[PDB]
Parts: sequence; structure tokens; C-alpha cells
Amino acid sequence: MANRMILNETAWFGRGAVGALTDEVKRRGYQKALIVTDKTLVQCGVVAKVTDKMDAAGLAWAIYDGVVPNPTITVVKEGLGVFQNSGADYLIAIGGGSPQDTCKAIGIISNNPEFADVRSLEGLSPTNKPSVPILAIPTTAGTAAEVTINYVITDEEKRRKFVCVDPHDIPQVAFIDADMMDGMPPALKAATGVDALTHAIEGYITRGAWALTDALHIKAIEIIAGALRGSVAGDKDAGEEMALGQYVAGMGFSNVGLGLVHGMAHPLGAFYNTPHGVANAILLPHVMRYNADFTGEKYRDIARVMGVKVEGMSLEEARNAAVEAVFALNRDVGIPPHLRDVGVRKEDIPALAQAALDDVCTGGNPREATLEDIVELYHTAWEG
Amino acid sequence: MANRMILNETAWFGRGAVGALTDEVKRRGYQKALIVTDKTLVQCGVVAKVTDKMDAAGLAWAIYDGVVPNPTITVVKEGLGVFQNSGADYLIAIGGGSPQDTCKAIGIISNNPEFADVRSLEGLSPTNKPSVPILAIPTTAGTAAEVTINYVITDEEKRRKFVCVDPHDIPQVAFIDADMMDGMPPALKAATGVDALTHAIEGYITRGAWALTDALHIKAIEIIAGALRGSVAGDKDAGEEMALGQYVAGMGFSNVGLGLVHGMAHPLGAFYNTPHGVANAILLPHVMRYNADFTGEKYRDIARVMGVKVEGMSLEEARNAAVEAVFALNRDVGIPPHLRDVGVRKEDIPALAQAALDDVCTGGNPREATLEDIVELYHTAWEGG
Ligand SMILES: Nc1ncnc2c1ncn2[C@@H]1O[C@H](COP(=O)(O)OP(=O)(O)OC[C@H]2O[C@@H](O)[C@H](O)[C@@H]2O)[C@@H](O)[C@H]1O
Ligand SMILES: Nc1ncnc2c1ncn2[C@@H]1O[C@H](COP(=O)(O)OP(=O)(O)OC[C@H]2O[C@@H](O)[C@H](O)[C@@H]2O)[C@@H](O)[C@H]1O
Ligand SMILES: [Fe+2]
Ligand SMILES: [Fe+2]
Ligand SMILES: [Zn+2]
Ligand SMILES: [Zn+2]
Repeated sequence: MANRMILNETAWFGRGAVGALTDEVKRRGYQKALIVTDKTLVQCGVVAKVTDKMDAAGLAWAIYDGVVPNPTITVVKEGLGVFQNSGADYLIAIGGGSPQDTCKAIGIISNNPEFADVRSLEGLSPTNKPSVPILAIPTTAGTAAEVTINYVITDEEKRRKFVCVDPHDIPQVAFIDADMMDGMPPALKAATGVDALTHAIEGYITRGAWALTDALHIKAIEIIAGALRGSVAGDKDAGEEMALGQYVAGMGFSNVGLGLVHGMAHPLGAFYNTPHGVANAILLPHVMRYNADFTGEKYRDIARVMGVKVEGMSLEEARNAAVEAVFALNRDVGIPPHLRDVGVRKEDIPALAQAALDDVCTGGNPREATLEDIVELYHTAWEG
Repeated sequence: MANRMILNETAWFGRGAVGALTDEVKRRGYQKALIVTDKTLVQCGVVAKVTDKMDAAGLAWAIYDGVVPNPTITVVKEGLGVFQNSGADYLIAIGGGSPQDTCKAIGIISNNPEFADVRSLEGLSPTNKPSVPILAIPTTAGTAAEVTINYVITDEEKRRKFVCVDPHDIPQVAFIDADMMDGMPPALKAATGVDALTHAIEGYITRGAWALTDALHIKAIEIIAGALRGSVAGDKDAGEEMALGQYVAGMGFSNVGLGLVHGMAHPLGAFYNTPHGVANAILLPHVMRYNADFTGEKYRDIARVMGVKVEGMSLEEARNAAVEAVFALNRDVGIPPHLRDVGVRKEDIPALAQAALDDVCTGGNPREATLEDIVELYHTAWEGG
């Protein structure tokens, strides 16, 4: 009956937050870090923002930049080998959800060698030891991987993304610095931003929701809905707001769950390598309409913080307004509205739906989804 | 510029939350606990609620119940000795702020022996190693000692309570279980509940306040103001609400600070052993009035979440409403309104004011307080002013 909360024991927030990293490392006595990131972040100079500071403080580090969007089992094994050989005693994840999840997988397996095949970590990972210490530095404003206890890896052999949930993978310190995120192309800010909004909305209405997560989630929705357009536009302060909002969303959903949006988005990532946030964005409003009757007064709350004047509006009208506010936001930030626009094939829907039905996140959906329900949702999101 | 947040990596909430303790211990591989608590909690059977579960799970434990309200350096040293002689490898704090703070001191000194004098830990403790692992189980709905990075010890020799701030003392796991709090006498629920409200209000307007702590604090105020009366009355759900509210308050103030209410309350605890919550309760409304002009629109938010329909009043009226709401709550839960009622002496005011001026928490007050200002505030709280 009791509710558990897993959070970062230490976290730094604000532009310039990464400047606290060298002092945190020194106070922990670590000797060498393995930075887990990708080639784009190295090319854009984002990784240098961190290594330059580390060099100035005389802190040793090595880099693994083989991470690819929607990280695969192959990437995890490659990164793991690099880490084991490096002799590093801690990990620094620099990037969005892909590098951060890869980093979590590496840290967990390094101290829990029984899960060497990686795929065995799906669900509530029965690990016995904490991951190698992880210092997380997000570069996107959407996944909250720095504070959640989950990470998703793509099993290419079985063509499916599997979510791993494990308190042992929580980063020891997170640095939420908007300076690390400004380089995101506007389209990326939009996709990861709606991914964050999806986290907050699904988390707010998830089956396991309770007082504390509801408070975190509704604040996150308000912050995100109020700052996303401005951030996509390039506004500096909105970018900092988004950095906080996406993190606050994570403080909640990591501890209670999500729903059918993520359950349906994962198979798309596995089948087409579709960007996670774009998949969530397209599916979100449709899944919300589907869940409407099972959400109490919560859609009135969502609509209210998304700019809609809900006073004197019926619950039915408020629910329609919440869904429309999301459709509107997606249009405003430029995300394609139909699944056909992003490479999905109708012939694959039966398999995608079954995959969605079996996805870890689907169980938290307020409405118990059937196979045909999911098939219908994919077809509805196909072209409107 | 950047803001730091220290929180419990793991925490369990709700009635029955202590039931998660044995599993958490096993998952961490600890071999023997030293339970830090007091004689009342042992007598009332509260400690047994935990040890019975531990016995059934086959987990070893030893107990130190010598903690006294407003824990002293002597109690810390005695408890440290018991810990060292027990063979325990972790600590379980069962109780209110006194046992929890004593436990933090013990856990820190054990891994940082150069601070054996205890008093040298005041302020931002320059400790190099994390405290011995602490699993915290609060029994009062007010201090949030289970999630904050502070602890206050009484220096009997120098007659003063000193606050210690250190990320190294954060408990590894917190179990917030109202079943552990139901035994609180109504007056204790009242006092500890206003202590929690003070935490939320001071934290909401403190100098270092920012977006995240403001969100936590205003939510804590709403929760506490809405449930305290019912909890004092004995309502079970209200007690569960208070358990959450007092904790949420801590998630915030531990990371930004408090103010003059706590700065003035501490010297009273050192001078008269006045219960912390009672001191804060009497001082709170007066200090709020003092800080009014340096809190922006925040008193409007406080008044609103405390049941006041601020719908059409001005900022000046909203600010008065917030203060009155606190005066009303204190009356409703039966806390004395005047410092004279609880054993304070006017002759001690100059000394109390100086102590308050030097208290760690005072620096966070939104209004720079002078010695003269503090003297005036004590006199005002004396008999209403
Ligand atoms: N600040 C940045 N500036 C420029 N490019 C960036 C930045 N941050 C990330 N990128 C680039 O954006 C692309 C996508 O990065 P991801 O990490 O894959 O995206 P994100 O949304 O953060 O995470 C997605 C992943 O997290 C999981 O929850 C989800 O299932 C998916 O696997 C990559 O090419 C990456 O280099
Ligand atoms: N559930 C309970 N049932 C009955 N009595 C209880 C309970 N919990 C605590 N008590 C009793 O209440 C008295 C006060 O307990 P404290 O721990 O001293 O009170 P609390 O308000 O929780 O903490 C105060 C301490 O914290 C610091 O922030 C403050 O400076 C002070 O030293 C003691 O006699 C204690 O045994
Ligand atoms: Fe999930
Ligand atoms: Fe303080
Ligand atoms: Zn997501
Ligand atoms: Zn207090």
C-alpha cells in the first residue's frame, strides 16, 4: 500500500550547473571517468564544455561516443567493453536519453555480470548490486533519464525496445544545465519537449498516481506547456524553464508509471527508429481521447495549466479542450500530425499493436487496452 | 548561481511504510543496526513496531534510547560510544527531530573522528566522509529531519543550540509512516505541525528560494493548513496528510534555508528547553508581519492555500490575511499565544536577541535583521505587544 520514491540524492539546476561537476568528483574521490555520449555531441562541442572543465581541474577521463539514437544491445555491449578496459571508476553520461540509457545499462551490467546479454534486464531488473556511479548531464529537454530508474534498449534480433526498471541504476548526481541544451535544433527541442509533456500527462493519469506525483506532474505540465513554444523559438529563459520542467516530470513518472502512449511509441522506435518524442507527440492526443472517461477531473487540470479557460466548462468539454490543446501545441511547434508522415506502414500495425500490448509501460494506462483498441488507435493516428 | 538539491535517494510513504524496512536492509547487505530513539517511544511500543518486524526477518539490532528533547553534546557522545561498542554497521533513527538529529551527529562523527567535540560541526561542516548509513523513521509530523541535511545539537556549556548543515548526513532511506505518528498527544501534533508549517512558510520566502522549492513549499503549506486541525482532532486521514506535508516542506527548506522564526526559536530552546514547535508557533505570525514588505506576492499565495478567499483584496490586505490565518490556526490547535505563557523572561531578551542574530538560520530571512529588530520582536511576542 505504501508508495516508494526514488530520486537523485544530489542534483544541480540552472545554467552553469555543470560547473559543479569537478567539485563533486573531487569530493567523491573518483580517479577516472568514462564519458558515454555520441558523435554529434562531440562534433557540436557539447562534450568539450565538460572535458575542458575537467582538464582545468586535472581530472582524468576517456570517451565512448558510439551511442546511436534508440540505443541497441550491440551499442551497450560495445560501450561496456570500452568501460571495463578503461579502468574508470565512474561514468559521466553526456547526452539525451540514448547516451543516458546506454550509460545506465553499462553501469548495471558492469556490477551485475549475470545480465551480460542485456535483454534479460527488461521489466523489474532483478539486479543485486548498484550500478557503477553515474553523474548524468542531459543535453535534451525531454527524457529525464538523469532522474528516472528506467532505461530502454533496442533488441535488434527480436526487433523490440525493452524498458528496464531498476532502482540500482539511479544516477548519483545529475546536472541540469540549459547551456548544455541550447544547441538542440528547434525540431529536437519540440520533439523532446512533447516527450516531456507526455511523461507528465501519462504520469498524472497513470494507475499508480498518488498525491506527491500528482503535485509534481501537474507543475511539470504547467512549466512545459508555458515554455515549449518559446524555447523552440530560441528564447533563453524558456530553455531553462524546459530544463526544469522535463526533470520535474521525471521525479513523478519514474515512481508511478506512464501509459499507452509510451507503450505504442516504443514499437515504432523498434520498427522504424522513429524519434521517441515524435512518436509520442503524434500518439498523445489520440490516446488521451481514448483514456478520457477514466481520468476523473484531471483533464480539467491539464487544460487549465495549458492556457484553456476551463471555468464554467463541463467535464466533457474540459476533456475535449485538453485534447485540443495538445493537438494545437503539436501544430505550433511543427511536429507532423500523422504516423504516415513519419514512415509507419499499415501492414505493420498488427505486430506493432501486439508489441504495444506487451510493452512494460502499457500496464499503467488508466483504461485497460485490448489488442483491437490499440490497432484502432494506430489506424486513427495513421492519417487523422 | 546554480541551485543544489539534496534529497533521500529512497523513501517510502504511507501508512504501513515501515513494512518496507526489512527488505531495504537486506537489499543493502547491512549486518546489524543501532536504533537511536528515546525512552518514551520505547515505552509507548513504537520502537517495538519496528524491532518486531526485524526479529521476524532475522535482522540484528541494538538500541540506544538515551536521547532527550533538544539533544545535547553529552547525549551525542554517549550515543556514539554505544554505536561503537555495539558492532552495528548502520543506524536506524526512530523518533522526532531529537533522536533523528542525534543519529545524524553520531553517524557523521563515527566516520569523521576529528569532530568528536561535536560543537565543531556547527555551520557548513567540513566533513570528508559520508555518515554511517542512516534509515530514518519519523514519529512526529513536523521536523522533516529524515530528508533535510541539517541537525541541531544543544551545547549545554555555552547554553546554545547549534545548527549543523552537511550533505554527508542525508539518510539513505526514509520511511514516512503515519502509523508511527498516531500516538502523538494532540498538543504534540499541534506543536510539530506548526513547526512544519513554519518550515514551509519560511522556506517559501527565504532569500535562496527558487522555482523548484517554491513549488514544494506552497504545496506543503496547502497540505498542512488543510489537515492540521483534523489531525489534532484525531482524524486518521489527516494524520497521513500531515506526514506527507511535513516531509514535502523539508524537501524544500533543507535546500534553500529558513529565516528569523527559527533563528529566534533556537535560543529559546537553549535557554528554557522550550519545545521547538511551540517556540516557532508563537514567533511565526510576528516574524511574518516583520518580513511582509520583502515577500512580494507570496503572502497572497499563503493566505489562499490557507482557506482565505483573496479574490478581491489588495496586497496589503492579503498580507494581513496570511498573518491572521496563522494566528487563527495557532488558536484553533491550542498553542499559547504569548512567550510569557511558556516560561520566557523579559530580562533574557537582550541575550536571546544576540543569540538569534548569530543563529545559522537567521541569515536566510528576507529582511536583514538587526539586533534591535530582534529585541523588538521578542518583546512583541512577549504578551502580544
Ligand atoms: N544539445 C544537443 N544539440 C544537438 N544535437 C543534440 C543535442 N542533444 C542530443 N542531440 C542529438 O539528437 C539526436 C537524438 O538524441 P537522443 O539521445 O537519441 O534523443 P532523446 O530524445 O534525448 O532520447 C531518446 C531516447 O530516450 C529514450 O527515452 C527513448 O526511448 C530513446 O531511446 C542525436 O543525433 C543527438 O546527438
Ligand atoms: N509518536 C509519538 N508518540 C508519543 N510521544 C512522542 C512521539 N514522537 C515523539 N514523542 C515524544 O515527544 C517529545 C518530543 O520529541 P522531539 O523529538 O524532541 O520533538 P520534535 O518536534 O519531533 O523534534 C524537536 C527537535 O527537532 C529539532 O528540529 C528541534 O530543534 C528539536 O531539537 C519526547 O518526549 C518524545 O518521546
Ligand atoms: Fe513506463
Ligand atoms: Fe536553517
Ligand atoms: Zn519518453
Ligand atoms: Zn524546525
